Amino acid sequence: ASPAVRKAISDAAQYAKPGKIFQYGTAGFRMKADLLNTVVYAVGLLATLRSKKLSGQWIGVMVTASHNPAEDNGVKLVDPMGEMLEAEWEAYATKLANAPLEDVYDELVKEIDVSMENPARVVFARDTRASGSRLIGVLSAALTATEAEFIDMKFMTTPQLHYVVRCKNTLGTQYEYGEPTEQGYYEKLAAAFKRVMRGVKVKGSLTVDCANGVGGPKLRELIKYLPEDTGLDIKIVNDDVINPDSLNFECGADYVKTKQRAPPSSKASILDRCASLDGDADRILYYFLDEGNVFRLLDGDRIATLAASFIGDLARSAGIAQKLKIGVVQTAYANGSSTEYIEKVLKLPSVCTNTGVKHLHHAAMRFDVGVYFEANGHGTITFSENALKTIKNTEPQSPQQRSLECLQALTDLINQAVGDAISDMLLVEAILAHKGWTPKEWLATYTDLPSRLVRVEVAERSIFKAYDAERKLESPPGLQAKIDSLQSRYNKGRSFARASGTEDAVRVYAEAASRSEADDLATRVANAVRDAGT
Ligand SMILES: CC(=O)N[C@@H]1[C@@H](O)[C@H](O)[C@@H](COP(=O)(O)O)O[C@@H]1O
Ligand SMILES: [Mg+2]
Repeated sequence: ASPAVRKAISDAAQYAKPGKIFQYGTAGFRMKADLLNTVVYAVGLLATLRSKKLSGQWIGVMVTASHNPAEDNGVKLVDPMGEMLEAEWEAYATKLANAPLEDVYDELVKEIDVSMENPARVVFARDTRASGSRLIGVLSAALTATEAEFIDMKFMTTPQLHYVVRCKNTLGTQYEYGEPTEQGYYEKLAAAFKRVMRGVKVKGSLTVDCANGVGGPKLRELIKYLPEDTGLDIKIVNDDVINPDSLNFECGADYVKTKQRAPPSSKASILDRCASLDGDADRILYYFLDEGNVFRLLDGDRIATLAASFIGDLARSAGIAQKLKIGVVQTAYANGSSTEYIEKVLKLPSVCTNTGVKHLHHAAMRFDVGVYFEANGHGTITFSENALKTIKNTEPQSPQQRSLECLQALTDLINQAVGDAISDMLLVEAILAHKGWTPKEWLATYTDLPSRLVRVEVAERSIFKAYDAERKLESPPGLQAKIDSLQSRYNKGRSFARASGTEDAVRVYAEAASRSEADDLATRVANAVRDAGT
């Protein structure tokens, strides 16, 4: 590598230790913010290595703990196309975080064949967290020691940062993603939303809970750029970004999804169309209060079916339904009714994949148009190289033209790099405008099987080894046989159990034709899992 550089890395590394042991995973490095200096430093070094390995391409760093409380923070790497860090590279981060101050960077330059000829290039941003300023200061020191070029994008949503990274590495290519600034992002979405909305009108207000996080001021700033006669009026609530303690506190998409209620502080009336973003605004879900005051959730799987229905219809009327392979990508947690709706009502393939955004993104990129959402409200619609060409180059034999126009627009509206709450929100709004649907008519599209999720503490969960999109247990022996036996005893009975990646428990999900059936099925399986976890 270099000797004078290797002395600057060792010297600047001055920070803690702090003796806990780390692992970069699904969520990158994510912990209490006080444990994090040596780790963010290491990611500075790892961003440098990654940039150089990929011929001095821009690598992103996002500083965020997402839905976690204020005391928490995290750090994530973004690869050139705006994808999360390639899986094989997570271990490199791990080695660098644990490995003691004083150098070891050098050992990886040899191991990963990395060219010194290019300077590393790295963009970063952060959410509203209290530790962000100091953590960025750390990141800067690591990128000064390795003589990397870097740009501080300051405060951004997670999807904005991914946007920038994609833009920077696609400028001058055939598939230019846009202007690599915050301004660029808003401009792209506003112009796409004007096109997608041509001749159609939003009805009623949308009350968006912004989790008191970065998504609130960024949404408000996007609203300045949006066009005029769309009918869209957004009411922003929970934007107390000023107070670090307010982040994700009894509001946000994660609260609303996991607790199955509107935020306590919500002032929405009966029939007000509502949504919640998470803290870093890459998760959204809709909800409304019944004509009879019952809370009604329209989660990621519900956005997935809404999107697929709309995209299905457009591809048809655009005359390209046959040329392009369209699909919905789901996990096992997707309500069986959602799957049934996709396959029997929309006549589209559903692919079930492992839990984890990587796996859903990967499966979606196998369709020309791949809709993938998790229930928690993370997801997007993937457009393939092939999809983009045939939308841009099919000649309309009918005024079809309108539909192609609408579809081209959608490719610009829908964030391709990462699932994006603000993007998804405008998507939903555009769909319900085009379809002329209320929240009530969206909900009425099919009925969810009553379902139950349970968290089952065992010691230890590593004996729970699954396959077939995590819908079957190979280990421990006999448990799947019991689970299969149990589910049969109930009408439309479906249940599966898997180790959590993020928590120390196995999760049981169950659904059946009725509330008491689902509940009892879930409990029997939970009991069976506890016995098997002894
Ligand atoms: C960025 C990413 O890949 N996130 C995944 C998410 O896709 C998955 O739904 C969740 C499942 O959690 P679990 O293993 O505890 O059920 O874990 C992670 O947060
Ligand atoms: Mg998030």
